[PDB]
Amino acid sequence: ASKKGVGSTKNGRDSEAKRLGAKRADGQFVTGGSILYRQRGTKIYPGENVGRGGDDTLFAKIDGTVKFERFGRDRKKVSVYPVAQ
RNA sequence: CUACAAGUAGUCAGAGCCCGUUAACGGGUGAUGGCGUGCCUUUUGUAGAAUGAACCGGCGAGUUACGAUCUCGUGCAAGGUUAAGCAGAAGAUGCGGAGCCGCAGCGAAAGCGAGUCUGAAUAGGGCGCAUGAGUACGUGGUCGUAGACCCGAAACCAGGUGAUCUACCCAUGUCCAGGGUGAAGUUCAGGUAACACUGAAUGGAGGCCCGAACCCACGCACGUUGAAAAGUGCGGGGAUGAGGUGUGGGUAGGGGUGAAAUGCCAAUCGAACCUGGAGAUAGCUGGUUCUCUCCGAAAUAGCUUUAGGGCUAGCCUCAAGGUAAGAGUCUUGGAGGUAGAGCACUGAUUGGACUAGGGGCCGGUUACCGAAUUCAGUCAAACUCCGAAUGCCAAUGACUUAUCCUUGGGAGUCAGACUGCGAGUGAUAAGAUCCGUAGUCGAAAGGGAAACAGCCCAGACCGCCAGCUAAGGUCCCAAAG
RNA sequence: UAAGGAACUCGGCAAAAUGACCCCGUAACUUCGGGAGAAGGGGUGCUCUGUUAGGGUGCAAGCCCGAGAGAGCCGCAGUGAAUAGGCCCAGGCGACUGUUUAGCAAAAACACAGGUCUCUGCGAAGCCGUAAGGCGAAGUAUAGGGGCUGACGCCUGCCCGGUGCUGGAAGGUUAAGAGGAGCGCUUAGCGUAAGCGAAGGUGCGAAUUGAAGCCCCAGUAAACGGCGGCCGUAACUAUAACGGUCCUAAGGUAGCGAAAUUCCUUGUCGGGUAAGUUCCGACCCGCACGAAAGGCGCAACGAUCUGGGCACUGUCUCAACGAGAGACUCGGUGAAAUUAUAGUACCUGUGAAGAUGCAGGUUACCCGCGACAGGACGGAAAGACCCCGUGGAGCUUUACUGCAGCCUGAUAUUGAAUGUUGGUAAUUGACCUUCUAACCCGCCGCCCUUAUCGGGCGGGGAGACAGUGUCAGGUGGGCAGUUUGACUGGGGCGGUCGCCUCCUAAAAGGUAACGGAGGCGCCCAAAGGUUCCCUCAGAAUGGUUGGAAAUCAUUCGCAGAGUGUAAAGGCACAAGGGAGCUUGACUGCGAGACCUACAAGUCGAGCAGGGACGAAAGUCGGGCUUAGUGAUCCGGUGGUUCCGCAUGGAAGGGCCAUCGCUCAACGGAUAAAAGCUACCCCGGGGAUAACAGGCUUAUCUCCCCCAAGAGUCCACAUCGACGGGGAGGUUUGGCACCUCGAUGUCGGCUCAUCGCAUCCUGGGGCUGUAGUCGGUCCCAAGGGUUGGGCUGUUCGCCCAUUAAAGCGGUACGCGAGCUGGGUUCAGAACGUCGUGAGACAGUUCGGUCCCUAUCCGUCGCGGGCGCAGGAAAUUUGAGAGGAGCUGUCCUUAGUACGAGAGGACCGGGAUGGACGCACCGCUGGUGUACCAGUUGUUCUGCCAAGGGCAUCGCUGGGUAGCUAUGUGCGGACGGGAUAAGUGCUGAAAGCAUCUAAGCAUGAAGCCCCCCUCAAGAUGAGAUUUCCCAUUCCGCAAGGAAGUAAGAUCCCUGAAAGAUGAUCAGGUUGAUAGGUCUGAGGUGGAAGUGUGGCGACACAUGGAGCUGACAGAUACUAAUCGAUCGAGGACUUAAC
RNA sequence: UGGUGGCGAUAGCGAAGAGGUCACACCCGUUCCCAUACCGAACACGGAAGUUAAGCUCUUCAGCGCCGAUGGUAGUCGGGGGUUUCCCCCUGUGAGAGUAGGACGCCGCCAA
RNA sequence: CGGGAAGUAGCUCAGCUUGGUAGAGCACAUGGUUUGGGACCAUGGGGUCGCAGGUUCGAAUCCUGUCUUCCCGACCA
RNA sequence: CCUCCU
Ligand SMILES: [K+]
Ligand SMILES: [K+]
Ligand SMILES: [K+]
Ligand SMILES: [K+]
Ligand SMILES: [K+]
Ligand SMILES: [K+]
Ligand SMILES: [K+]
Ligand SMILES: [K+]
Ligand SMILES: [K+]
Ligand SMILES: [K+]
Ligand SMILES: [K+]
Ligand SMILES: [K+]
Ligand SMILES: [K+]
Ligand SMILES: [K+]
Ligand SMILES: [K+]
Ligand SMILES: [K+]
Ligand SMILES: [K+]
Ligand SMILES: [K+]
Ligand SMILES: [K+]
Ligand SMILES: [K+]
Ligand SMILES: [K+]
Ligand SMILES: [K+]
Ligand SMILES: [K+]
Ligand SMILES: [Mg+2]
Ligand SMILES: [Mg+2]
Ligand SMILES: [Mg+2]
Ligand SMILES: [Mg+2]
Ligand SMILES: [Mg+2]
Ligand SMILES: [Mg+2]
Ligand SMILES: [Mg+2]
Ligand SMILES: [Mg+2]
Ligand SMILES: [Mg+2]
Ligand SMILES: [Mg+2]
Ligand SMILES: [Mg+2]
Ligand SMILES: [Mg+2]
Ligand SMILES: [Mg+2]
Ligand SMILES: [Mg+2]
Ligand SMILES: [Mg+2]
Ligand SMILES: [Mg+2]
Ligand SMILES: [Mg+2]
Ligand SMILES: [Mg+2]
Ligand SMILES: [Mg+2]
Ligand SMILES: [Mg+2]
Ligand SMILES: [Mg+2]
Ligand SMILES: [Mg+2]
Ligand SMILES: [Mg+2]
Ligand SMILES: [Mg+2]
Ligand SMILES: [Mg+2]
Ligand SMILES: [Mg+2]
Ligand SMILES: [Mg+2]
Ligand SMILES: [Mg+2]
Ligand SMILES: [Mg+2]
Ligand SMILES: [Mg+2]
Ligand SMILES: [Mg+2]
Ligand SMILES: [Mg+2]
Ligand SMILES: [Mg+2]
Ligand SMILES: [Mg+2]
Ligand SMILES: [Mg+2]
Ligand SMILES: [Mg+2]
Ligand SMILES: [Mg+2]
Ligand SMILES: [Mg+2]
Ligand SMILES: [Mg+2]
Ligand SMILES: [Mg+2]
Ligand SMILES: [Mg+2]
Ligand SMILES: [Mg+2]
Ligand SMILES: [Mg+2]
Ligand SMILES: [Mg+2]
Ligand SMILES: [Mg+2]
Ligand SMILES: [Mg+2]
Ligand SMILES: [Mg+2]
Ligand SMILES: [Mg+2]
Ligand SMILES: [Mg+2]
Ligand SMILES: [Mg+2]
Ligand SMILES: [Mg+2]
Ligand SMILES: [Mg+2]
Ligand SMILES: [Mg+2]
Ligand SMILES: [Mg+2]
Ligand SMILES: [Mg+2]
Ligand SMILES: [Mg+2]
Ligand SMILES: [Mg+2]
Ligand SMILES: [Mg+2]
Ligand SMILES: [Mg+2]
Ligand SMILES: [Mg+2]
Ligand SMILES: [Mg+2]
Ligand SMILES: [Mg+2]
Ligand SMILES: [Mg+2]
Ligand SMILES: [Mg+2]
Ligand SMILES: [Mg+2]
Ligand SMILES: [Mg+2]
Ligand SMILES: [Mg+2]
Ligand SMILES: [Mg+2]
Ligand SMILES: [Mg+2]
Ligand SMILES: [Mg+2]
Ligand SMILES: [Mg+2]
Ligand SMILES: [Mg+2]
Ligand SMILES: [Mg+2]
Ligand SMILES: [Mg+2]
Ligand SMILES: [Mg+2]
Ligand SMILES: [Mg+2]
Ligand SMILES: [Mg+2]
Ligand SMILES: [Mg+2]
Ligand SMILES: [Mg+2]
Ligand SMILES: [Mg+2]
Ligand SMILES: [Mg+2]
Ligand SMILES: [Mg+2]
Ligand SMILES: [Mg+2]
Ligand SMILES: [Mg+2]
Ligand SMILES: [Mg+2]
Ligand SMILES: [Mg+2]
Ligand SMILES: [Mg+2]
Ligand SMILES: [Mg+2]
Repeated sequence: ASKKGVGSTKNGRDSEAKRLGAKRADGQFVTGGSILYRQRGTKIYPGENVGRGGDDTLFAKIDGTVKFERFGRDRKKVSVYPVAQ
């Protein structure tokens, strides 16, 4: 039984998935430090009491409630507001 | 009971006949009717045209020791406990405190100590304390070291036994009916100056010829649970030789011997045989024995000289805790770029208008192509000016439901299958392959789809000669139009 | 064994033929021997002459051997039986006789004589052994060992670059051992401390010295090996003697060549054949010949291989008969493999995808006996193939690591002199030479001593060498232990392996494939930090050089740019551009998060220390973000309020910092690793390949749609592009679902059976159908469908036929049916590849084919019971099987048709081929209890006549029976209904219209007709005839007994037969034997006579003899017996 | 008017007008602080002769851009069916495009 | 079918690996030399690197595709 | 080194 020779692919590579995106929900309580969003670039901007890390990670600078919110016409931010106290 | 019957041999229904018991809504037999593809192993899936068992009987597989750890029990408890040994029934027990564990941790260590280490630090942080139980013994679960659940290699090494078979050799014997051919040499004759050379006779060479014994083994047939573990029959080859054969001897296994085939070395040879190391090792195959109950998987991820193995995680179970932390639905908020769609970007692309420019044809002209621009029009996994349904993450109560988490003991699983839906690979093939998602099978019997793991309906604790329905059905087989 | 004679087959395998002696005669070729038993022919008994000639023995007598003749005699035949070469032509291979895989290979393999290379000066080399001791060899270069080649003949070219071997040693490099310049630790002592530091001890240690080897220089190919491209060129073309150029150590000479080598390939041409994939001869595009792994020849030789002839034949056409051994029946004895239990049908389907057992149907009374193998994926053997195992073993090597051996140095044993030449002016190393006294002697004499051992003594030789010990370097598949990855739509081979980005990815996250695309293993001292300022691509227009595009100016300008680098996400309050100052490209950390099996990975506000920039606010722990990397162990370097084995130190460790991995197979097995196995083995797998099956149908085969064209015209007679749609499931595949505790695998043979897509024959439509022929389509599966050459072949080509030479399925139908050529083990060889061991759907020569049938199934044959009494016959036919083919000639008619050429339908008739049934009168075959001839020997005493054995001894005939090649006969003639087709009438639809109502016609096909079986046809049928209603038990229901008609046991047998069965008979009986008479067969008995010297001939006499054949005849045997076998249920209806 | 904010361009472009004592500009200088990879252009320091031409402020406008329903349609969760590369049905949900329409600014605080 | 290697002037070859320059021999052309050829001497010219696309400021050179011509492989069944 | 044919 004859078997035709076959070629090869020059593809077959991919990097590890980086588990990007939202890490806390709108309206969820977070502690200071909590990563809110992982991203390349600013898909979402740091709002009130939120920071942008060296790799564009958005994180809560205080304890409080996460609010994702429209930032002008085209953009989005995420903010953390203190609880009513 | 049985000669018109289609048989995993029963089971349920059932006359007839024959009986009469541990006296029971009894026993034997069984015309006929319905249903019904053994058991085990291994599998995605086995009635399997895969595996195992002729039958019956007996025998035949998680053990024990010493350590570790957990649960349970008991004694004592900030303590607990003795070992060897001595005495004593091979005993209990008494003595024996050496030793061991615990009561304090932190640090690599010096060391400090309810703290300590890091650090320049009264900082912060790590591990501890505060947040207190151990220890001795026993049973049980599991682990470790031992053959460690049982059976099974091919092999490896050590020490031996074999050349009464066979290989070659050594010493010493012996065998080979018959027939043929006619080398050298010699003689004689011829022959020449001598020799050459010629003829005839003689002579008896030879891994010479034909052919019995003997040895061999070329062809065919037969035989193939044989007359025979290599033969017989008919033919065949050698048959004075590198011959056959007897007796007595020699060479021995990491070795001999080989006119060389890895041949032969006692029916064994790519390394003999026997015993031992030895219960070698086997991530492999097979097997692993009483019952019922409660619960009940996986066939995945990651890493692996890894891919049919393993480990951690996932999923199961048991206990103790926490406890109500889980889940469904409604409501509310949010992240996100798929389906669709669109052309705003990138790329592809059709027609018209339009010409820069190029090409045929004279700085001049053409049915030849044309960039841009413009009008209209198509398309896209790696296009997006847009953008759902769902799914996901949460919050908030409400209505409902009972899960959920932690710690510890014990696993198994890492071959999956098909079906529907969304993709890739393929040829928009495969009962194909590879993901995603739901189901069923696996591990699920019952009804339907003739039969038919995976489809449709539906989850078997038992009994009933009750009833209602599901899918699918209602002329007869075959319940109901 | 008729006729034939290789047609058989892979192949003349097997068989047949040949065969003794004497004589004649005998070719090519040759190594002059051979070839040769070449070939091809002739003779062959017996009698007499004849106790021949002649010979041996002997005094003779005699005995023995014995040609060659002549004359006869007999037979079918005289080596009368048994035993006893077939031969020839040509080629390959090996020169030859030998040898070999005990037990699948006898060969082309091995050996061989011969050649050559090479080593070896004798304690030889080589080999065995640790050594002693040995072999070598009681040999000595004309000898011995090793490698290669393989008689003989002619020959044996080129390359020394590589590798090996040999020689060389000027230099380089290199060990132990010498050597000890320095340095460290320690501490007497000295120092307020810090430090310094004598001596000693101790730990390191540089220069220098140091052999062989290696590098290096040469040589060597009958050492290992190797021995080229491209382009141009001649006055026809073609080809290029000739030239150019690149490369090499050198480019393959002679010879041979489609080959044991040639893929393409059945090369081409010639020969041989009717036909030749093989064979021989040529040619040369030598895939991939080639000169001692020899080249080319070659007489002789071969159980060698190949091709062709003569002879010969049962090899075959195509089979028939006979003998014996089994088989079969009876008596005796009596295993085995296998086995889940089996009351064990068929079809189609289903299903783990190929069912006795499942479904639905169809069929089937119960039990055997002889037979056959289709199935039980039959038995046998835990598949040798293939894969897998971090399983083995054997083998290889420039795999790794070792070891033996060998070489080389140092040092000990080991001493004495002499010069010479290096540090050190007198002391120590190196070197050369000499000595003798160690050591050695496989030298001599003497002694122990009857001794080729050993020892002693004395000579001689050699000599501080050698040998040996220790240490060291080199060499070293000679030997040893091992390694030699995984993924993978089987494995190998190719590719890949970690990290980053995108898509696939189904709008969270995640998500596979040997899916689709790309990047990375860095870079930057600014391309980092901060402060301040800024805006890009491109276009248009103007303008020196200057263009399409340099720099300048204006205008337009969400970015069409840029962002170190891939991509994505981002970025114009810039994250893009510019400038100033800087080093936060910080140290200690770090609430809390993300990610996650772990190990790791990511983000982080904030705190402290000390800074950079900024007036300040503030920002800064590298870079727009996301790659740019690697665990542990081990080791190095720096630091250190740590440890420091009595103490002080130190050595060494710890801790912090940091360095060394294409550990890239990137979670890294080791510091250190490649191959072959067809000599292979074990554990496993249908988890995974090869055969067959299944799914699929790309490919394949077939059929269609559209209709552009072709066809003068004309798409559609015929063909049909571009495109489109299917069917089938015979191809190659894809997939990997059954089977690896075995599903034997190509072709052929034997036996078929099915489909129809039809090859022929039958029936038709259309035709570019005049006729005869055809083309094309439709119906049709009844029957039929050849023998050869070549090749293992399927296929194909060819020869010759034929009505035709169909295509497919059935596990590529059929190996428990056969074969075994091929494929597919072990041997050997060629080309080729490989350093090698070895390897090749390349080739070549050779190479073990097991099984007693249980079940179903198939073919035959019995027994049982049934079929409302028991019997004997004859039957109907539900139903089943069989058969089913076709040519040629004559005639119609040279008619129809046609210019002619040619030449029919339809219809008559005759006769064949192939096939089948029966049968032996005919022709033949066979004919083992028939007749005859004949050889040898042996027996019946001898002669004569006979018997036995030699294949039935052989040879010539042959009866019955059984038989084909022999004879006879068959498929005839028709009905019925139909297919395609043709219609008639006829409307729907005023017409038309084969159809809707109605009515026909019409195939080798369907149902009959013809032949056979058939009532288990459980639906058990019918007709005719026979027996006759018994007895006893019983309430009857039943039961028992003896019988009738009839049958059987037993017996004689054959027309029957494995056995049963069947049939003819069983005494008023011709059943068989015998007997008698015949037929046929043989061919002329014995005895006697006559003739002849005799072998023999003739007569008596178509005699004698004669299995199975015919008739007759109770002479013999079928004796006497016994056994079995009805008394007929009930109901209803008509009588 | 000026400053300074918040709100998705409904705020923007573009077009046509109107306005300036003060305020905001342009404007006029380079002695000084400071400045230009050259340039007092800009930045900086100073001034007030001029001017609303431009910026700025205020009107008007729907050409471009922006915002944008309702209905319908595509798609689709769930449930069924079929002639199954795909399609249909039913209770939900529901775009994009297109369009009606909106829109040439809305809301602060301070100073004058 | 799978894997390689080439492709540069008329012909044969370098250059490619390292991006910036198109070389070399023979041939060709012109002159000289010769009675005339040949040889010899002197002096010149000739591609845009197979084709297409890409990366780059820039491609014979780096990347891809394609075409042509060679070479190797196609094993176990 | 060569020197077309008659
Ligand atoms: K039953
Ligand atoms: K099996
Ligand atoms: K602390
Ligand atoms: K306790
Ligand atoms: K155990
Ligand atoms: K051996
Ligand atoms: K699925
Ligand atoms: K041999
Ligand atoms: K032949
Ligand atoms: K021969
Ligand atoms: K099965
Ligand atoms: K059978
Ligand atoms: K496959
Ligand atoms: K690895
Ligand atoms: K098969
Ligand atoms: K069709
Ligand atoms: K198998
Ligand atoms: K067989
Ligand atoms: K069989
Ligand atoms: K059976
Ligand atoms: K006859
Ligand atoms: K009957
Ligand atoms: K007579
Ligand atoms: Mg095949
Ligand atoms: Mg960074
Ligand atoms: Mg019946
Ligand atoms: Mg019955
Ligand atoms: Mg059935
Ligand atoms: Mg399976
Ligand atoms: Mg098994
Ligand atoms: Mg069994
Ligand atoms: Mg060993
Ligand atoms: Mg012995
Ligand atoms: Mg002996
Ligand atoms: Mg002889
Ligand atoms: Mg002989
Ligand atoms: Mg014999
Ligand atoms: Mg043996
Ligand atoms: Mg052991
Ligand atoms: Mg449960
Ligand atoms: Mg394994
Ligand atoms: Mg686990
Ligand atoms: Mg779409
Ligand atoms: Mg799966
Ligand atoms: Mg599948
Ligand atoms: Mg399972
Ligand atoms: Mg079920
Ligand atoms: Mg059922
Ligand atoms: Mg099951
Ligand atoms: Mg009913
Ligand atoms: Mg004959
Ligand atoms: Mg004859
Ligand atoms: Mg033949
Ligand atoms: Mg034949
Ligand atoms: Mg023969
Ligand atoms: Mg020979
Ligand atoms: Mg011989
Ligand atoms: Mg043998
Ligand atoms: Mg032998
Ligand atoms: Mg043999
Ligand atoms: Mg010796
Ligand atoms: Mg000797
Ligand atoms: Mg040889
Ligand atoms: Mg030879
Ligand atoms: Mg030579
Ligand atoms: Mg050769
Ligand atoms: Mg040679
Ligand atoms: Mg089943
Ligand atoms: Mg099926
Ligand atoms: Mg079936
Ligand atoms: Mg079975
Ligand atoms: Mg079997
Ligand atoms: Mg079986
Ligand atoms: Mg096996
Ligand atoms: Mg084998
Ligand atoms: Mg080895
Ligand atoms: Mg070992
Ligand atoms: Mg593998
Ligand atoms: Mg593969
Ligand atoms: Mg590879
Ligand atoms: Mg999703
Ligand atoms: Mg996602
Ligand atoms: Mg280690
Ligand atoms: Mg000390
Ligand atoms: Mg790895
Ligand atoms: Mg590893
Ligand atoms: Mg071999
Ligand atoms: Mg061998
Ligand atoms: Mg095996
Ligand atoms: Mg399978
Ligand atoms: Mg197959
Ligand atoms: Mg099968
Ligand atoms: Mg699969
Ligand atoms: Mg089996
Ligand atoms: Mg047909
Ligand atoms: Mg096939
Ligand atoms: Mg077959
Ligand atoms: Mg068979
Ligand atoms: Mg064979
Ligand atoms: Mg070679
Ligand atoms: Mg092979
Ligand atoms: Mg080959
Ligand atoms: Mg009938
Ligand atoms: Mg007769
Ligand atoms: Mg006859
Ligand atoms: Mg006589
Ligand atoms: Mg006798
Ligand atoms: Mg005798
Ligand atoms: Mg009857
Ligand atoms: Mg008689
Ligand atoms: Mg809308």
